[PDB]
Amino acid sequence: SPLPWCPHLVAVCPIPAAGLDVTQPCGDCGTIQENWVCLSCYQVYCGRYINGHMLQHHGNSGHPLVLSYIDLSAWCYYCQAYVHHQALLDVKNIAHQNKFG
Ligand SMILES: O=C(O)Cc1nc2ccccc2s1
Ligand SMILES: [Zn+2]
Ligand SMILES: [Zn+2]
Ligand SMILES: [Zn+2]
Repeated sequence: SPLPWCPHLVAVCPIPAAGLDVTQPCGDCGTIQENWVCLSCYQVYCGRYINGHMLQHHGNSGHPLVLSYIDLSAWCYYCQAYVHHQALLDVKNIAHQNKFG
């Protein structure tokens, strides 16, 4: 199981009314692969196995929680764990609808 809570959920911000684009490329390198969306500022950056731009974004912003456009899991960089909680349901559901129809 993911953690059912973490102390950084307070930093999850409202979903833009434009919604989410799960095909959006990395804002730095432009890769289509292994992207995440930041649940604070909604910038999109690639995962550790591509060029690590989301980890970089965490480092330079301190934003805690990011959502995978592969599997809709949410990672907290501070807790170094996956987290699931009702505060993430709306954003996960919006991503699921955009990804899968
Ligand atoms: O790729 C990323 O930037 C986010 C993630 N970092 C890790 C590190 C270890 C285990 C799972 C994850 S998910
Ligand atoms: Zn990148
Ligand atoms: Zn951010
Ligand atoms: Zn956390």
